[PDB]
Amino acid sequence: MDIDPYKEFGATVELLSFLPSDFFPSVRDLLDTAAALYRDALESPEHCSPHHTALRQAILCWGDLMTLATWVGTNDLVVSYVNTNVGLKFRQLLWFHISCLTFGRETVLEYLVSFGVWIRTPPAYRPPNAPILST
Amino acid sequence: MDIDPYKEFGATVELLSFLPSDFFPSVRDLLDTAAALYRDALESPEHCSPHHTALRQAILCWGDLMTLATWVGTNLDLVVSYVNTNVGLKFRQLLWFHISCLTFGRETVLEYLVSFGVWIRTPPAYRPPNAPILST
Amino acid sequence: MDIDPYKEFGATVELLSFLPSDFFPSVRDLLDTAAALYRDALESPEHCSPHHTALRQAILCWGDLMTLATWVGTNLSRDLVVSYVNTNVGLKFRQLLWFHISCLTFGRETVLEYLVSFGVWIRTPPAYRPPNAPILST
Amino acid sequence: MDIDPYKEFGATVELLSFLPSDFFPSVRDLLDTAAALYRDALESPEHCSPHHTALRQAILCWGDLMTLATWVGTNLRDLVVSYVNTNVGLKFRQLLWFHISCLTFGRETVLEYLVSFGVWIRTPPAYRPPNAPILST
Amino acid sequence: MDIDPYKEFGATVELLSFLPSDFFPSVRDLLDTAAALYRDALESPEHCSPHHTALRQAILCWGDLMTLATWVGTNLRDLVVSYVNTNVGLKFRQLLWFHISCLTFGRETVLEYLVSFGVWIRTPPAYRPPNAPILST
Amino acid sequence: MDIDPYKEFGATVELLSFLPSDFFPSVRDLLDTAAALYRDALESPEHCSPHHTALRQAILCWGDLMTLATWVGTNLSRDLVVSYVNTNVGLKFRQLLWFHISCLTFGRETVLEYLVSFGVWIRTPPAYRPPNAPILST
Repeated sequence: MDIDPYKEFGATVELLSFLPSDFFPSVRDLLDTAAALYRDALESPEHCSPHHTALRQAILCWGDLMTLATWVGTNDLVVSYVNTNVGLKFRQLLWFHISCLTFGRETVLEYLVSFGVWIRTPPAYRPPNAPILST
Repeated sequence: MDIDPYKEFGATVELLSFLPSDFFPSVRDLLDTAAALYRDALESPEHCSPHHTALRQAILCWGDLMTLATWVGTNLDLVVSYVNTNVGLKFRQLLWFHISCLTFGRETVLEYLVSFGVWIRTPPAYRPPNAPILST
Repeated sequence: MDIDPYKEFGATVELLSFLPSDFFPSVRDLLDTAAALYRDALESPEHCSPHHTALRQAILCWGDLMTLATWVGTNLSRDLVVSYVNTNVGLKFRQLLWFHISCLTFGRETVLEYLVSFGVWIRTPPAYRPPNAPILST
Repeated sequence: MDIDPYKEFGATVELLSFLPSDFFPSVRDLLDTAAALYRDALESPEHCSPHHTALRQAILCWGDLMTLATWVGTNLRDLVVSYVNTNVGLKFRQLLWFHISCLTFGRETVLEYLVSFGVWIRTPPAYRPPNAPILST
Repeated sequence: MDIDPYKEFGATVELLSFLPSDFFPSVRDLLDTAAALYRDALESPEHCSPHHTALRQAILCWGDLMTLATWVGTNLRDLVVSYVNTNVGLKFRQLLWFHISCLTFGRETVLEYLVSFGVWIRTPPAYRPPNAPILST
Repeated sequence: MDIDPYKEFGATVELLSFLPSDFFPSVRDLLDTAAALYRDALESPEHCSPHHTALRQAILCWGDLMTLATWVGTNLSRDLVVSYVNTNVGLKFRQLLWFHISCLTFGRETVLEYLVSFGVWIRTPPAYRPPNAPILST
């Protein structure tokens, strides 16, 4: 029953939980990114790639969690849960789905492998720069 | 922001709000239905269709909501009979428009809503005595 | 002056009196049919038809009569006043809402042939007539 | 059911907000105008253009307003009478005026009537000459 | 940083000194004009001409003036309020009016509007007929 | 109405919020950049670009806001008033000054690709990110 959300795009959840927790940018920083960058691509009535569609259904859900966040939190422990346990795994989608349209789906799948050998190296002789998706 | 989930799939949220809210099948039936017809299709690494990848980014979201709902249900009328009132209606039709789509074709599903749409508002003294169904 | 709303489109004002009062769907049940599957052809910058001329002016009246009728219950025996909008003046207006919507799903050649056949099923009294209603199709 | 009255015919409903509510003639004048101008072009069993197709729909939707205000005025008062003249339903005074010139002077010149008016109606009366452009013929 | 507002578009800033400061309409009218005229031609993701390219830059530079005068008026008064209407910053009332007619009537006819006005505005009122040339359509 | 100053030129108002407050040069340090090497393309009788449309109207605002702000210190707690022009309302306005100047030295195709790459360097928190700043070049 556990349906992989990521098997369409090379990675798995543990190619995606491969990275640490707070390394992913915040949802307010990311939901304001796709509306900034890919505004006309999302509003368009054409499915212009299969990679665009899975980015769309997440944007309903963060609006759907806020339909559950405020409307339950109005009637100091729920707010801590929306950022850490379901929220962090929900925060994964926005970085991974935007970036494969940023610089390439195969680019982001190659982004992870160099990142782990950078970051699972302990701070004794970790190189000073991190690999970043470049121009 | 203003991203409705149907501009790429022919309908609107207005087009699916034409049906009465009770007509949609209940969610735990569709969980088996989504588990029925696409076991080796949803897990398969080939993305089948844009209709197919959206259900896979629907069952992950519906699992996240009831994750919190039972989680907040075990620490505090309040939750499950509460969340299934105002926004628990649309995640039925988010699923049902997708699970029924590529079983018969998107044009089959949209013309179904035309024919079943005109069938339900006309009074029963003059409509066809049955509703149409999914044929082919 | 004496201008019937159907003289161009092959009907008359008298042709729709064969249609009984319970044939048509309810107004609020029918007003969203233009909102159902006619959203493009009502809001395209080009008219898709002469039918979408009048149908675009169909809702334009209902956006004023009920706007008046909402104003009635604020400032005006009022139990019959707002219901009369739904009773007799609207019964002509419900005919206006259905017929233009009836075209684009079926064809105006279809609906004009439909009301001829529907007429004889209700011109004929219920002493000897088939109770199965003639449905609308191709 | 947000359908603008004019998405099909050039102007938009924001564009008719240039016109003040003191510019339009009385509604009984335009019916007598449209009867005198296009008696043959409204009882006609055919349309040549959509511009005099919607004209009968306003006439069909003005007759019920005369029907209702007389019905609600002789069965119920001057507030409703002073309503129907200068209500939110000045729209039918608006709707009748726009479709007269589109048939009589083309859809093109009606937009050539209004934009010139918007410059003339907003410019202050210190330099605003009493020679407002009435329509070319 | 002496950049004239108009070296690119025909007229010069000395040429707009013909126009008196009582001729221009109120600034709230032109925003409602430009929204009604060119809602589609300002939210557009492309430019067809530079004349409605600078129109959004005035709208971007009028919103801060509404922002600042409200901010400096609700945190500090009527002198600053009577400033921003008839200050040295009537320039944004000037800048908005010039770019409306260039898109709506061509860059050519805007110069065909102003030179005729300069003859009419300087000729004394003994022979100065109240029929000042409003724009051709 | 709601008109962002970048909808044509491939950016948004939200895209520049990734740029921090200390990225941009100081206003008086940047206002002469148009006076530096753009004197011809600001004062040519023909516009050299759609970029020099807005950039010619860039200084036109700063010739009025500071003209207002100079008038503030004459006739108007005034320690914060003129500084607020340099603090928050100007921070949008400093973005307007740099971006059009950013084009003609580099290309608008260059700068739009620049802010995408600059965004991820500041979307990423300083727990794990390279401290060498991505400079602007070809």
